[PDB]
Amino acid sequence: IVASTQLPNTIKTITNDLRKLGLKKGMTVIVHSSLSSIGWISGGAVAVVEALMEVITEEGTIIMPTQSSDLSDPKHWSRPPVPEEWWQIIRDNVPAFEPHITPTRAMGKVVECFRTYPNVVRSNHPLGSFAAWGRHAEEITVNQSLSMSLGEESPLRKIYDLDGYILLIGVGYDSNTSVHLSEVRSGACELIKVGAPIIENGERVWKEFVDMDYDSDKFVEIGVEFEQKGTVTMGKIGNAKCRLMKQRDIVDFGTEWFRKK
Amino acid sequence: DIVASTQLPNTIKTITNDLRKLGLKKGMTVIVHSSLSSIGWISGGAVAVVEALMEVITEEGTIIMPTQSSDLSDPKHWSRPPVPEEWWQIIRDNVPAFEPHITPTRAMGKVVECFRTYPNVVRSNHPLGSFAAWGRHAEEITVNQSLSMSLGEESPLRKIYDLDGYILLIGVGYDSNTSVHLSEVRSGACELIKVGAPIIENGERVWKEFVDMDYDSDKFVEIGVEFEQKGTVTMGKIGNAKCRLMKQRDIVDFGTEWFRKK
Repeated sequence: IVASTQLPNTIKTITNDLRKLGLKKGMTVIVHSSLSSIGWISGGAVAVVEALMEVITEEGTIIMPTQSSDLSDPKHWSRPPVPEEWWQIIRDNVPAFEPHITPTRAMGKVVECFRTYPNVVRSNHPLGSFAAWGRHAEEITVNQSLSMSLGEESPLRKIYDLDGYILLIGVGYDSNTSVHLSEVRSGACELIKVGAPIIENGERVWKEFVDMDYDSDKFVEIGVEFEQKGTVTMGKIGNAKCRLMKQRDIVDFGTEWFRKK
Repeated sequence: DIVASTQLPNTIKTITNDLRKLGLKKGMTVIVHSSLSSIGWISGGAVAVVEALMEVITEEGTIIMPTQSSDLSDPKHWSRPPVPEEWWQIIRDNVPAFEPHITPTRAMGKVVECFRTYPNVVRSNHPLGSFAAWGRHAEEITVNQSLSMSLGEESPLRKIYDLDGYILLIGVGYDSNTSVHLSEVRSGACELIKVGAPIIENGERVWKEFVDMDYDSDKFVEIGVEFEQKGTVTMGKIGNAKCRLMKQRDIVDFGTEWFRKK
């Protein structure tokens, strides 16, 4: 990242970049990131978390998805998949989700760092959890539904209700979790029978439930079109191409988009 | 891939069994070094490994892992790669302070990253050379780690030595065997250098200068090969991983004499 960078990215410079882009105090923002994309950072992930906190403050709210899809029913694993003989073994053995414990997958280093921070709170979903910090942290994360995990009873809906923002740091619309709310609303996806391990009555139980067969693959196309409207702000955090936008704007657009096929 | 090279999944159960086979047991004091991937496909990944270790050792024993955060070091000593000199002071002025709850590890692995965030896990207070521990002696092991001579007589390594603890290598070699650094200290194997790191001092960030040995784990592989001729290391597998269980005092003492003899 070194060659790609003039002078170090720091907490300070990131805070600059953030405010430049339009972030400020008191804002409600869900954040999606690629650490590497920014360039060389003095402090790495910590520096990004710290800068985000410094801009937003305790008076605002930072959210990130903390997915742990590796806890899911492997019959549904299509990349990569695993031998079918492995399936029951998995169901019988994979350890239970616990918010204060279970690592994320495919979320990134900023997320992993964020998750561990003091006063960060994580929702209680074994597969599709979110973490949050600040004013509306609890409100956003509490009482996530097991079934329809990214639906109307989810952190996505809470953010919507709050007229929050989405920030993409060096990632694409396919990383844009909120658009899953669009899939839900539009009924864009088949319902599937799923499973995951949870703690019930202080013991591990493999829980069967129902959710949408979420597919972000389609989100890239959606975002392009969405961006024709011209309501997405853009700038750089270090080397990172960033986008800032209203969650409601994109979610509404998405829902509509899906309805039209 | 990891998938391809695995027959059936590794689980908490299978790992536990493998551990017990190797000789890990309830109430033992053990420092663990690991490569997650070496094991093969694991249902639960890093969590499974941690849970297995805890299941075997229990709270009546102690698990320790190094939680090094070398990224906090003075970029003056940096070679992998080096950074422009102009950067150095910018770094010293801006790199965030070590905080045991927050600061990620580097080059320790996913098992460590998981372990260090578990409830009841405690981490020592060194901005570069910290250790995390769980169970009976976790506190004793982790407290009052010296800033200078970080891996010496006033460190977790010494504490493990005193407890006559064990070392488990999971799919890693002696270059990862942190305890041999205590051999370096004891034999005067390395030059003393001026180092620095960012710490919270009086609730305020501070670039703190201190002295430590120019530790070099590159010599440890040679040491380990000679050591093993003694036949005091138990070898076995966890899944696909080649593993080693040994007494910490055995290798530390051997290493000390090794360095002295040159």
